Amino acid sequence: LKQEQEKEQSLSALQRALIALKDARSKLEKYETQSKEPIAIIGMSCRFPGGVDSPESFWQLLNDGVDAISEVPSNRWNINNYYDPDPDATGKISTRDGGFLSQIDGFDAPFFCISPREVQSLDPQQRLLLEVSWEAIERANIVPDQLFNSLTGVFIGIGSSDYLNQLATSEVPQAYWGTGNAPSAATGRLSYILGLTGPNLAVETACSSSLVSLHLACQSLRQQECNLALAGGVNLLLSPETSIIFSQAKMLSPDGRCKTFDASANGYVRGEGCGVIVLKRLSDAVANGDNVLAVIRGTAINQDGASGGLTVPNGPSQVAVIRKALSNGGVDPASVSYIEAHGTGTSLGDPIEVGAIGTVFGKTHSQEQPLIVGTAKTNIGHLEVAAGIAGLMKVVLQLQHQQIAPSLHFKQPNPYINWSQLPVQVSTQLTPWQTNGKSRIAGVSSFGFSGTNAHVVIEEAPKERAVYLLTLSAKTQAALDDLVNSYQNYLKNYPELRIADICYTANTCRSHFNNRLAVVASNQQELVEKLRQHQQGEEVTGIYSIELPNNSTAPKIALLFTGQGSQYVNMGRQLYQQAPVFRKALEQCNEILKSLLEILYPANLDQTAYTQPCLFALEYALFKLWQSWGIQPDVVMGHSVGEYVAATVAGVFSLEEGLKLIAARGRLMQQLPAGGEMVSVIASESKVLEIFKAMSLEEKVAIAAINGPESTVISGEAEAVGAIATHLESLSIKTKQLQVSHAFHSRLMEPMLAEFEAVAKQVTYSQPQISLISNVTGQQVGSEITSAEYWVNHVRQPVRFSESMTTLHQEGYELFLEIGPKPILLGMGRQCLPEGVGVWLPSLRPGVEAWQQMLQSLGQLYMKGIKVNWSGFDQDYACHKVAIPTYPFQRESYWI
Amino acid sequence: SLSALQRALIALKDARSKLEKYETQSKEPIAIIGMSCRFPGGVDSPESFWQLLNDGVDAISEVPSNRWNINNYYDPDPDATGKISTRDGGFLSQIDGFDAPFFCISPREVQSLDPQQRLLLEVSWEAIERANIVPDQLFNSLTGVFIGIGSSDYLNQLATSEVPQAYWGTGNAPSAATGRLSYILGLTGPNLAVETACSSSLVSLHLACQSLRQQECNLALAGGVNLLLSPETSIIFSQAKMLSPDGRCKTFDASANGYVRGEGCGVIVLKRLSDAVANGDNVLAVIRGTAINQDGASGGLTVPNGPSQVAVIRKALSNGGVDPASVSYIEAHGTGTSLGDPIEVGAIGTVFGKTHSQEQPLIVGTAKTNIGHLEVAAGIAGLMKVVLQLQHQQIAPSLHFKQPNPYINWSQLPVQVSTQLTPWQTNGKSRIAGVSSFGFSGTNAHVVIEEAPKRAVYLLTLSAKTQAALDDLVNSYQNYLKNYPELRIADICYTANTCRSHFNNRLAVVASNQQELVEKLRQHQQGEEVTGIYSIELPNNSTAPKIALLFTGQGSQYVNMGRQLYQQAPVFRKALEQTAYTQPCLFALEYALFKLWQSWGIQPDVVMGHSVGEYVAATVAGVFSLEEGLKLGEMVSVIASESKVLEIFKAMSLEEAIAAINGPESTVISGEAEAVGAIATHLESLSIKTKQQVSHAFHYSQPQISLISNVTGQQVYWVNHVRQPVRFSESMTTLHQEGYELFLEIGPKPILLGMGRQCLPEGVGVWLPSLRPGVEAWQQMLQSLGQLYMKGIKVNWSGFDQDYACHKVAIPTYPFQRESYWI
Ligand SMILES: [Ca+2]
Ligand SMILES: [Ca+2]
Repeated sequence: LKQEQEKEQSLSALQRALIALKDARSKLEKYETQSKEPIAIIGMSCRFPGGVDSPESFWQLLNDGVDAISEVPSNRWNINNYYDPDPDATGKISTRDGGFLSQIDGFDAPFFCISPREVQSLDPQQRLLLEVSWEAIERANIVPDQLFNSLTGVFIGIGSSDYLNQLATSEVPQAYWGTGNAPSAATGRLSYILGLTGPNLAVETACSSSLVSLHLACQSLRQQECNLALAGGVNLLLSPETSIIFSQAKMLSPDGRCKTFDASANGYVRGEGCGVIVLKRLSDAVANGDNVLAVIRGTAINQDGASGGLTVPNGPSQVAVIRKALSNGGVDPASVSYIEAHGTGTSLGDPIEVGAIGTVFGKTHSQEQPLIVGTAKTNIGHLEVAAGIAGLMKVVLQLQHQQIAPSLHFKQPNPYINWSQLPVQVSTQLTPWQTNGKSRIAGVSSFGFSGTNAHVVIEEAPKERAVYLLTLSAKTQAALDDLVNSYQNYLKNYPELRIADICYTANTCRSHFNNRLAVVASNQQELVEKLRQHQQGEEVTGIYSIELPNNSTAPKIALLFTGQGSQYVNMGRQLYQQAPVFRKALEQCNEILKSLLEILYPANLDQTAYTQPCLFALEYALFKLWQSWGIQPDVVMGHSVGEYVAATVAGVFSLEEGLKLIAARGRLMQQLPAGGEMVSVIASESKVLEIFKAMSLEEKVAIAAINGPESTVISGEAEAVGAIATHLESLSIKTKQLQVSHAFHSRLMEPMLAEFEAVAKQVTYSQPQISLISNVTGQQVGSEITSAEYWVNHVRQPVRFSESMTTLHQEGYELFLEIGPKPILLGMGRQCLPEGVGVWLPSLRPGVEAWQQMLQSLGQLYMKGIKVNWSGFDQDYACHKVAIPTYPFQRESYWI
Repeated sequence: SLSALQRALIALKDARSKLEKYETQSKEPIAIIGMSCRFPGGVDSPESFWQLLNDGVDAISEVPSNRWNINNYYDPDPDATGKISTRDGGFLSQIDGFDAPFFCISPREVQSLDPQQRLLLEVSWEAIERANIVPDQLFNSLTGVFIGIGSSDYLNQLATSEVPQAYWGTGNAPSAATGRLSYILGLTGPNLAVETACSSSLVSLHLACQSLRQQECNLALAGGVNLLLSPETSIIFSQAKMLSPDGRCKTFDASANGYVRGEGCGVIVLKRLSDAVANGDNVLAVIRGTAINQDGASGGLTVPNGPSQVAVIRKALSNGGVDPASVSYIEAHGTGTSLGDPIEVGAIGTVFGKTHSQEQPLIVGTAKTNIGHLEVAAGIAGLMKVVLQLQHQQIAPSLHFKQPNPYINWSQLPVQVSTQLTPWQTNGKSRIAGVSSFGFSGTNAHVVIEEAPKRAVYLLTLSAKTQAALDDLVNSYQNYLKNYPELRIADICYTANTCRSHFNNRLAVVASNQQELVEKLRQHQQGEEVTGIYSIELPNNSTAPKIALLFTGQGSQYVNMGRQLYQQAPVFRKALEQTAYTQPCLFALEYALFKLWQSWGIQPDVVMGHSVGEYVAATVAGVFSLEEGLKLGEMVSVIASESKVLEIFKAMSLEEAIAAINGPESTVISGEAEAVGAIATHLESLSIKTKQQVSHAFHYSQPQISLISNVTGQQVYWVNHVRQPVRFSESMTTLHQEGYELFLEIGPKPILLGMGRQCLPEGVGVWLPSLRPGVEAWQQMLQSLGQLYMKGIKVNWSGFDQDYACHKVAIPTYPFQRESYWI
């Protein structure tokens, strides 16, 4: 009674309390989960010594154990004016050698919109950050337009270079000197060019700079200050001054080599380079199906303090920083298999580092199961500000390839290191990175000269249509030519990648620039051939190219819907057997109506009863496909049977309403009597009208269509039609009798006109959304279309197609897409408009495979600037984002 | 026996608490516990800066003749190539001055040491001093260093003059600058140098606040520096049409036509609130929230952006969980640019339009109108200004606002420029403000700052690294003691002994009141030697000396034995709470005196004592418990040798005796009144001095503290000790032999010191009592402590004031002994 109530209340009380407890718990779990969340590395790019211009090239170098160290290039400074190995020499450099980039003056100024004036005072550090970041983003398969105006963070390890001090020597200070040389402007320019609004900073902690930026980026992402982050470092060797300071401070090896862990370690070698990585919180990278290269688990940064010299390393400081980083990501020391050491190859540094590693991993590691150590420094030198980014990248590649690369110069193990009491092993050979199921974890160390130490822990990453359309584009013809070349080498080197996947990635994950190319292909070999054909200039079907003018807009597009005489057996069968947007429309029709499908596509006809509603559906199905790919008509029109589908598209009817009407007239005109003929006459509408008058046949013969200025279709009684044709032939006027059933748009259509006006009366008429050109008028349809009168008058009146075309031409239309099984209206269309005017595109065409016609037309719309829904175009297929070529920068020399 | 609902509501209460606690620490206010600066207008302290701001002083001046020749770079023509638009700027009074020895920088190292590094060291040192951080708590600690700093021209002018040196690196690299702060201050937490242009100082703050909230560090140094070393930058900025030809930031005025370059340095000390309160630190203000962002691609690279500024202010408010309505003041980025000023006010209006009214408006101003655009250090000046505004509960005027800018829709923007020094009137509610800084290249920052929550005998210790600095330090205390008579000497002493580094040149002053201290310091500056004033220059790297504790025996006792210490000193009371009475009584008093000396950081290197004194030296050594230790015929004094008296005992055949050997001509004879009286009469007949009052004839664990035996007279049973003589003279010679020079006597009378001086060479050693009958118990103890401090003994000054209500007060900062270094 009321006992039910006190018990109902008690259940509802608990119910609420459990709901509140669940939600409170969830709220706190989210906070904890977020705080220790791995940060997915989703893209990387670099410029390192030894001609390294990508992670693939860095890995080959690392894999093959190549010494990238060379003599100071004559073009940087004359090493002959500074080299002196004598430790007592004043104002001299200890070494002849360094780790240098292949070029530093080269930059694609127009790509980034930097005027040639501005580039003269632009720090080569900024030039490299722009190229590298762009590529890091491309490689992460993000589109900079969809990245534009976003909450993305920029965290760069960057110090001032000597560029400005080389300008101050020759010229008078200019306004660009500031933006061109400030490290704050360097990072600022990335946010400016890529349109990034998140946190932005330039850090400088010497050798740990690159790793401090990572820590800060990971802080930002966990704290939800951004959703994407660029993290990197730069370091350039522009003047010998810094090399004199480092030689005088006794930091540099007279051998010009980092002989890390070797008995002969006697300082480091100065290298230069640039590395940028793209970061997301792991959950966001899993949600977006990004390829995770590796994950950053934990980071720590600390200081040596008063414990020892300002420029001398400190073992307890290094121990605290590794331990804090392991603590920050919840990694146990036992989980770690590899360390990419700071390993600068100094006499006192090597023992302090290995000793600090021995302190951290001593209880977790054994001499039989040791920790592996090594450094990129033995290949490319010490990149100082950019060391750490190079270290991280090496570790990431090692994780990708499941191999540990060899560390160079390790001949005599250092006697000052107690090898027998430290479970440490120097990687001397390229070896499989073995594990026992256990996920591969590594550490990267960077110990700054002024005592600012940093450490990072990185774990291994977790765990139909047979005709294709490829789009390529660059900001310049030269750049597109270089891009096409990239693809030819790319396709020859990676034949294991699916053309479906390559195409999908290029269309969806790459920028659509003004110098474009569209290629239709069914297999990799065909694609390869067509790219070669285009390069040689061999004008071949399925390959379209154009340079759109700068700041150009998508043109207006006219949709022309086909008429009665267009049908054939199995028309667009392939799209039914292969295209879901088309099928969800063609089957939806079939439900309204033997079956539409058995008539259209039999197991194994031209009669108006079938003929009329079929085309409507087929055209609605084709229109459903085109809008799915992002095509939206600016005006519509159709030859009688096609004005039905043109009207449903603009709103006038529902698929059901419109398809009921077309099935009605089809069934109606079929039961109508014989003796009905239609003739195609090559003569003006006036010439035919004067002959109708002359022969007194005006009440027995009608003009069915005006399709051209000298191309008209006559309709009426068999004898009368034959009489006018015979007379027209007598006048040398060409005539063609149509394989028609009944005399359409002729007086003979009067009996049915009431039984069909009955059907039209039982229909709701909604106003049109898109512009429609009337068949009855040859002008823009007004409010006239609303009343079922317009549709009854439609059967009786001649089809003014010629005027419909001139209307479109007067409105400035030059792009026409035919939605139908044959390019009929295109042929008639080309005849109405002046020669060579407009672009005419079919949907279906006999002799051309359905997908082949649809894609050749799509590529041609993409040449006009029509924004294609490329996501939409590959939605119903099993596509995966793959690695594809990055942008081919058109480099030019800027200095002085 | 709980129902499902009861259990759930219990589990729910806990879950809610766990969530509230976590959410609280994530948005925890960060306390500002000290600041220092060097700003234009001779500003060298937050106090001098507040006078500049208070009195609406304009600190702009022409470029100093010793910086660069302005006449060679100035051209009025705004079409002039390679010239400076103005001849003015906000300059520092001196930039070449630095106390290199204080910092341990050689003169060769200082020649190439970037002035930015010089200011950073001085400024950080003062910030920590003002925050009253205990030296031992700062050295070898998890403290972060977050500084806004970009490279200066210093090395460019070095390169024109010499061959590159090793020092050029560490003397000019911005990482080296922040690195050195950690090196000198002994800091092990995160360290970084940020460069985001005009927003660097605010970005460094945000980073520091994050680090503190993330528990990466427990204290942090945050700030920035900017210096105008060469004309080159001023040329670039003039060519870029950024600089006012008037040489003034006419913020919000109609004539606004650019900014004026300034220079300066600011460092602030940060702590999470819960820690600042727990440690009783003086909270100047709290940092509620911070946010850093970018313009992106919206406007031009060097042009500001309103929407970016709206996003950043809103983020800083959200981050701190602050309602826009709570904000009463904004320290505007306001650089005085033509397009910048409308954008800025527009953006303020957008964030605060629906919360502020024309009747009740938001107040805006900028320190740039007083000192110029300090650029990298711009954010630190703005913050310091707002902090000073919250402290003094007033809004300082903003200069050059004559004609309100017609491009600003003042009639719709509920924004008001501060024109006069006004009382910061809040309607009961807490005072909250925000500081904006928008970097020239788009990096924006905004910070939200809120008002801060809510025995009579003394020993002052003063110290400096040099004699000149200690006099300068004493001089500053003299001036300070006059200007603030409102300050209790107890608190002044407390702060100076606990919150200041103890250096080589030192001074100890015992005084009972403010008047006594002022006078004694005046007497010291004259050289008028008076009791209770100690002074010494301890040598460079001189360790704490060996202290030998001496405990008295029978005879020293009196009726009012340490009564002043029994009542006023609680450590003495704790330990406390005729031969049958006096023997454990002297032990009782010597235990209480020792415990009290030990609570001041005193620990002996050796222990010993006369008769009862040996038993008390034993408990101290740890040879037996206090519980175990305490639980347990005429004598004549002879003025003759131990040998000279023993030969007479054989001659008179009186053998069956010497009680104690207190010297080579001072011995004690024990025996029967007839036997001893016969010696005394014979010894007086031989012309040997003799006197006497004793009502009788006298004479577990291992030791952790070295002990000199009375029996052996050397290092080291209790039954034999009673029989055998007390070899005091032998015990003193071994102390002398083992290099002992510092002697502390624990007892009621300084008996053993007089006895000890007679056993050692002329003027050798320092002799210290505990109690002296004529002298007051506090006076004798404090004068002895002052002498232990002079010797180098690490005194536990916090234990010295542990039982008295002592509060940290604003005390003076180090007088840097400046010298000129350049090239
Ligand atoms: Ca160090
Ligand atoms: Ca901007």
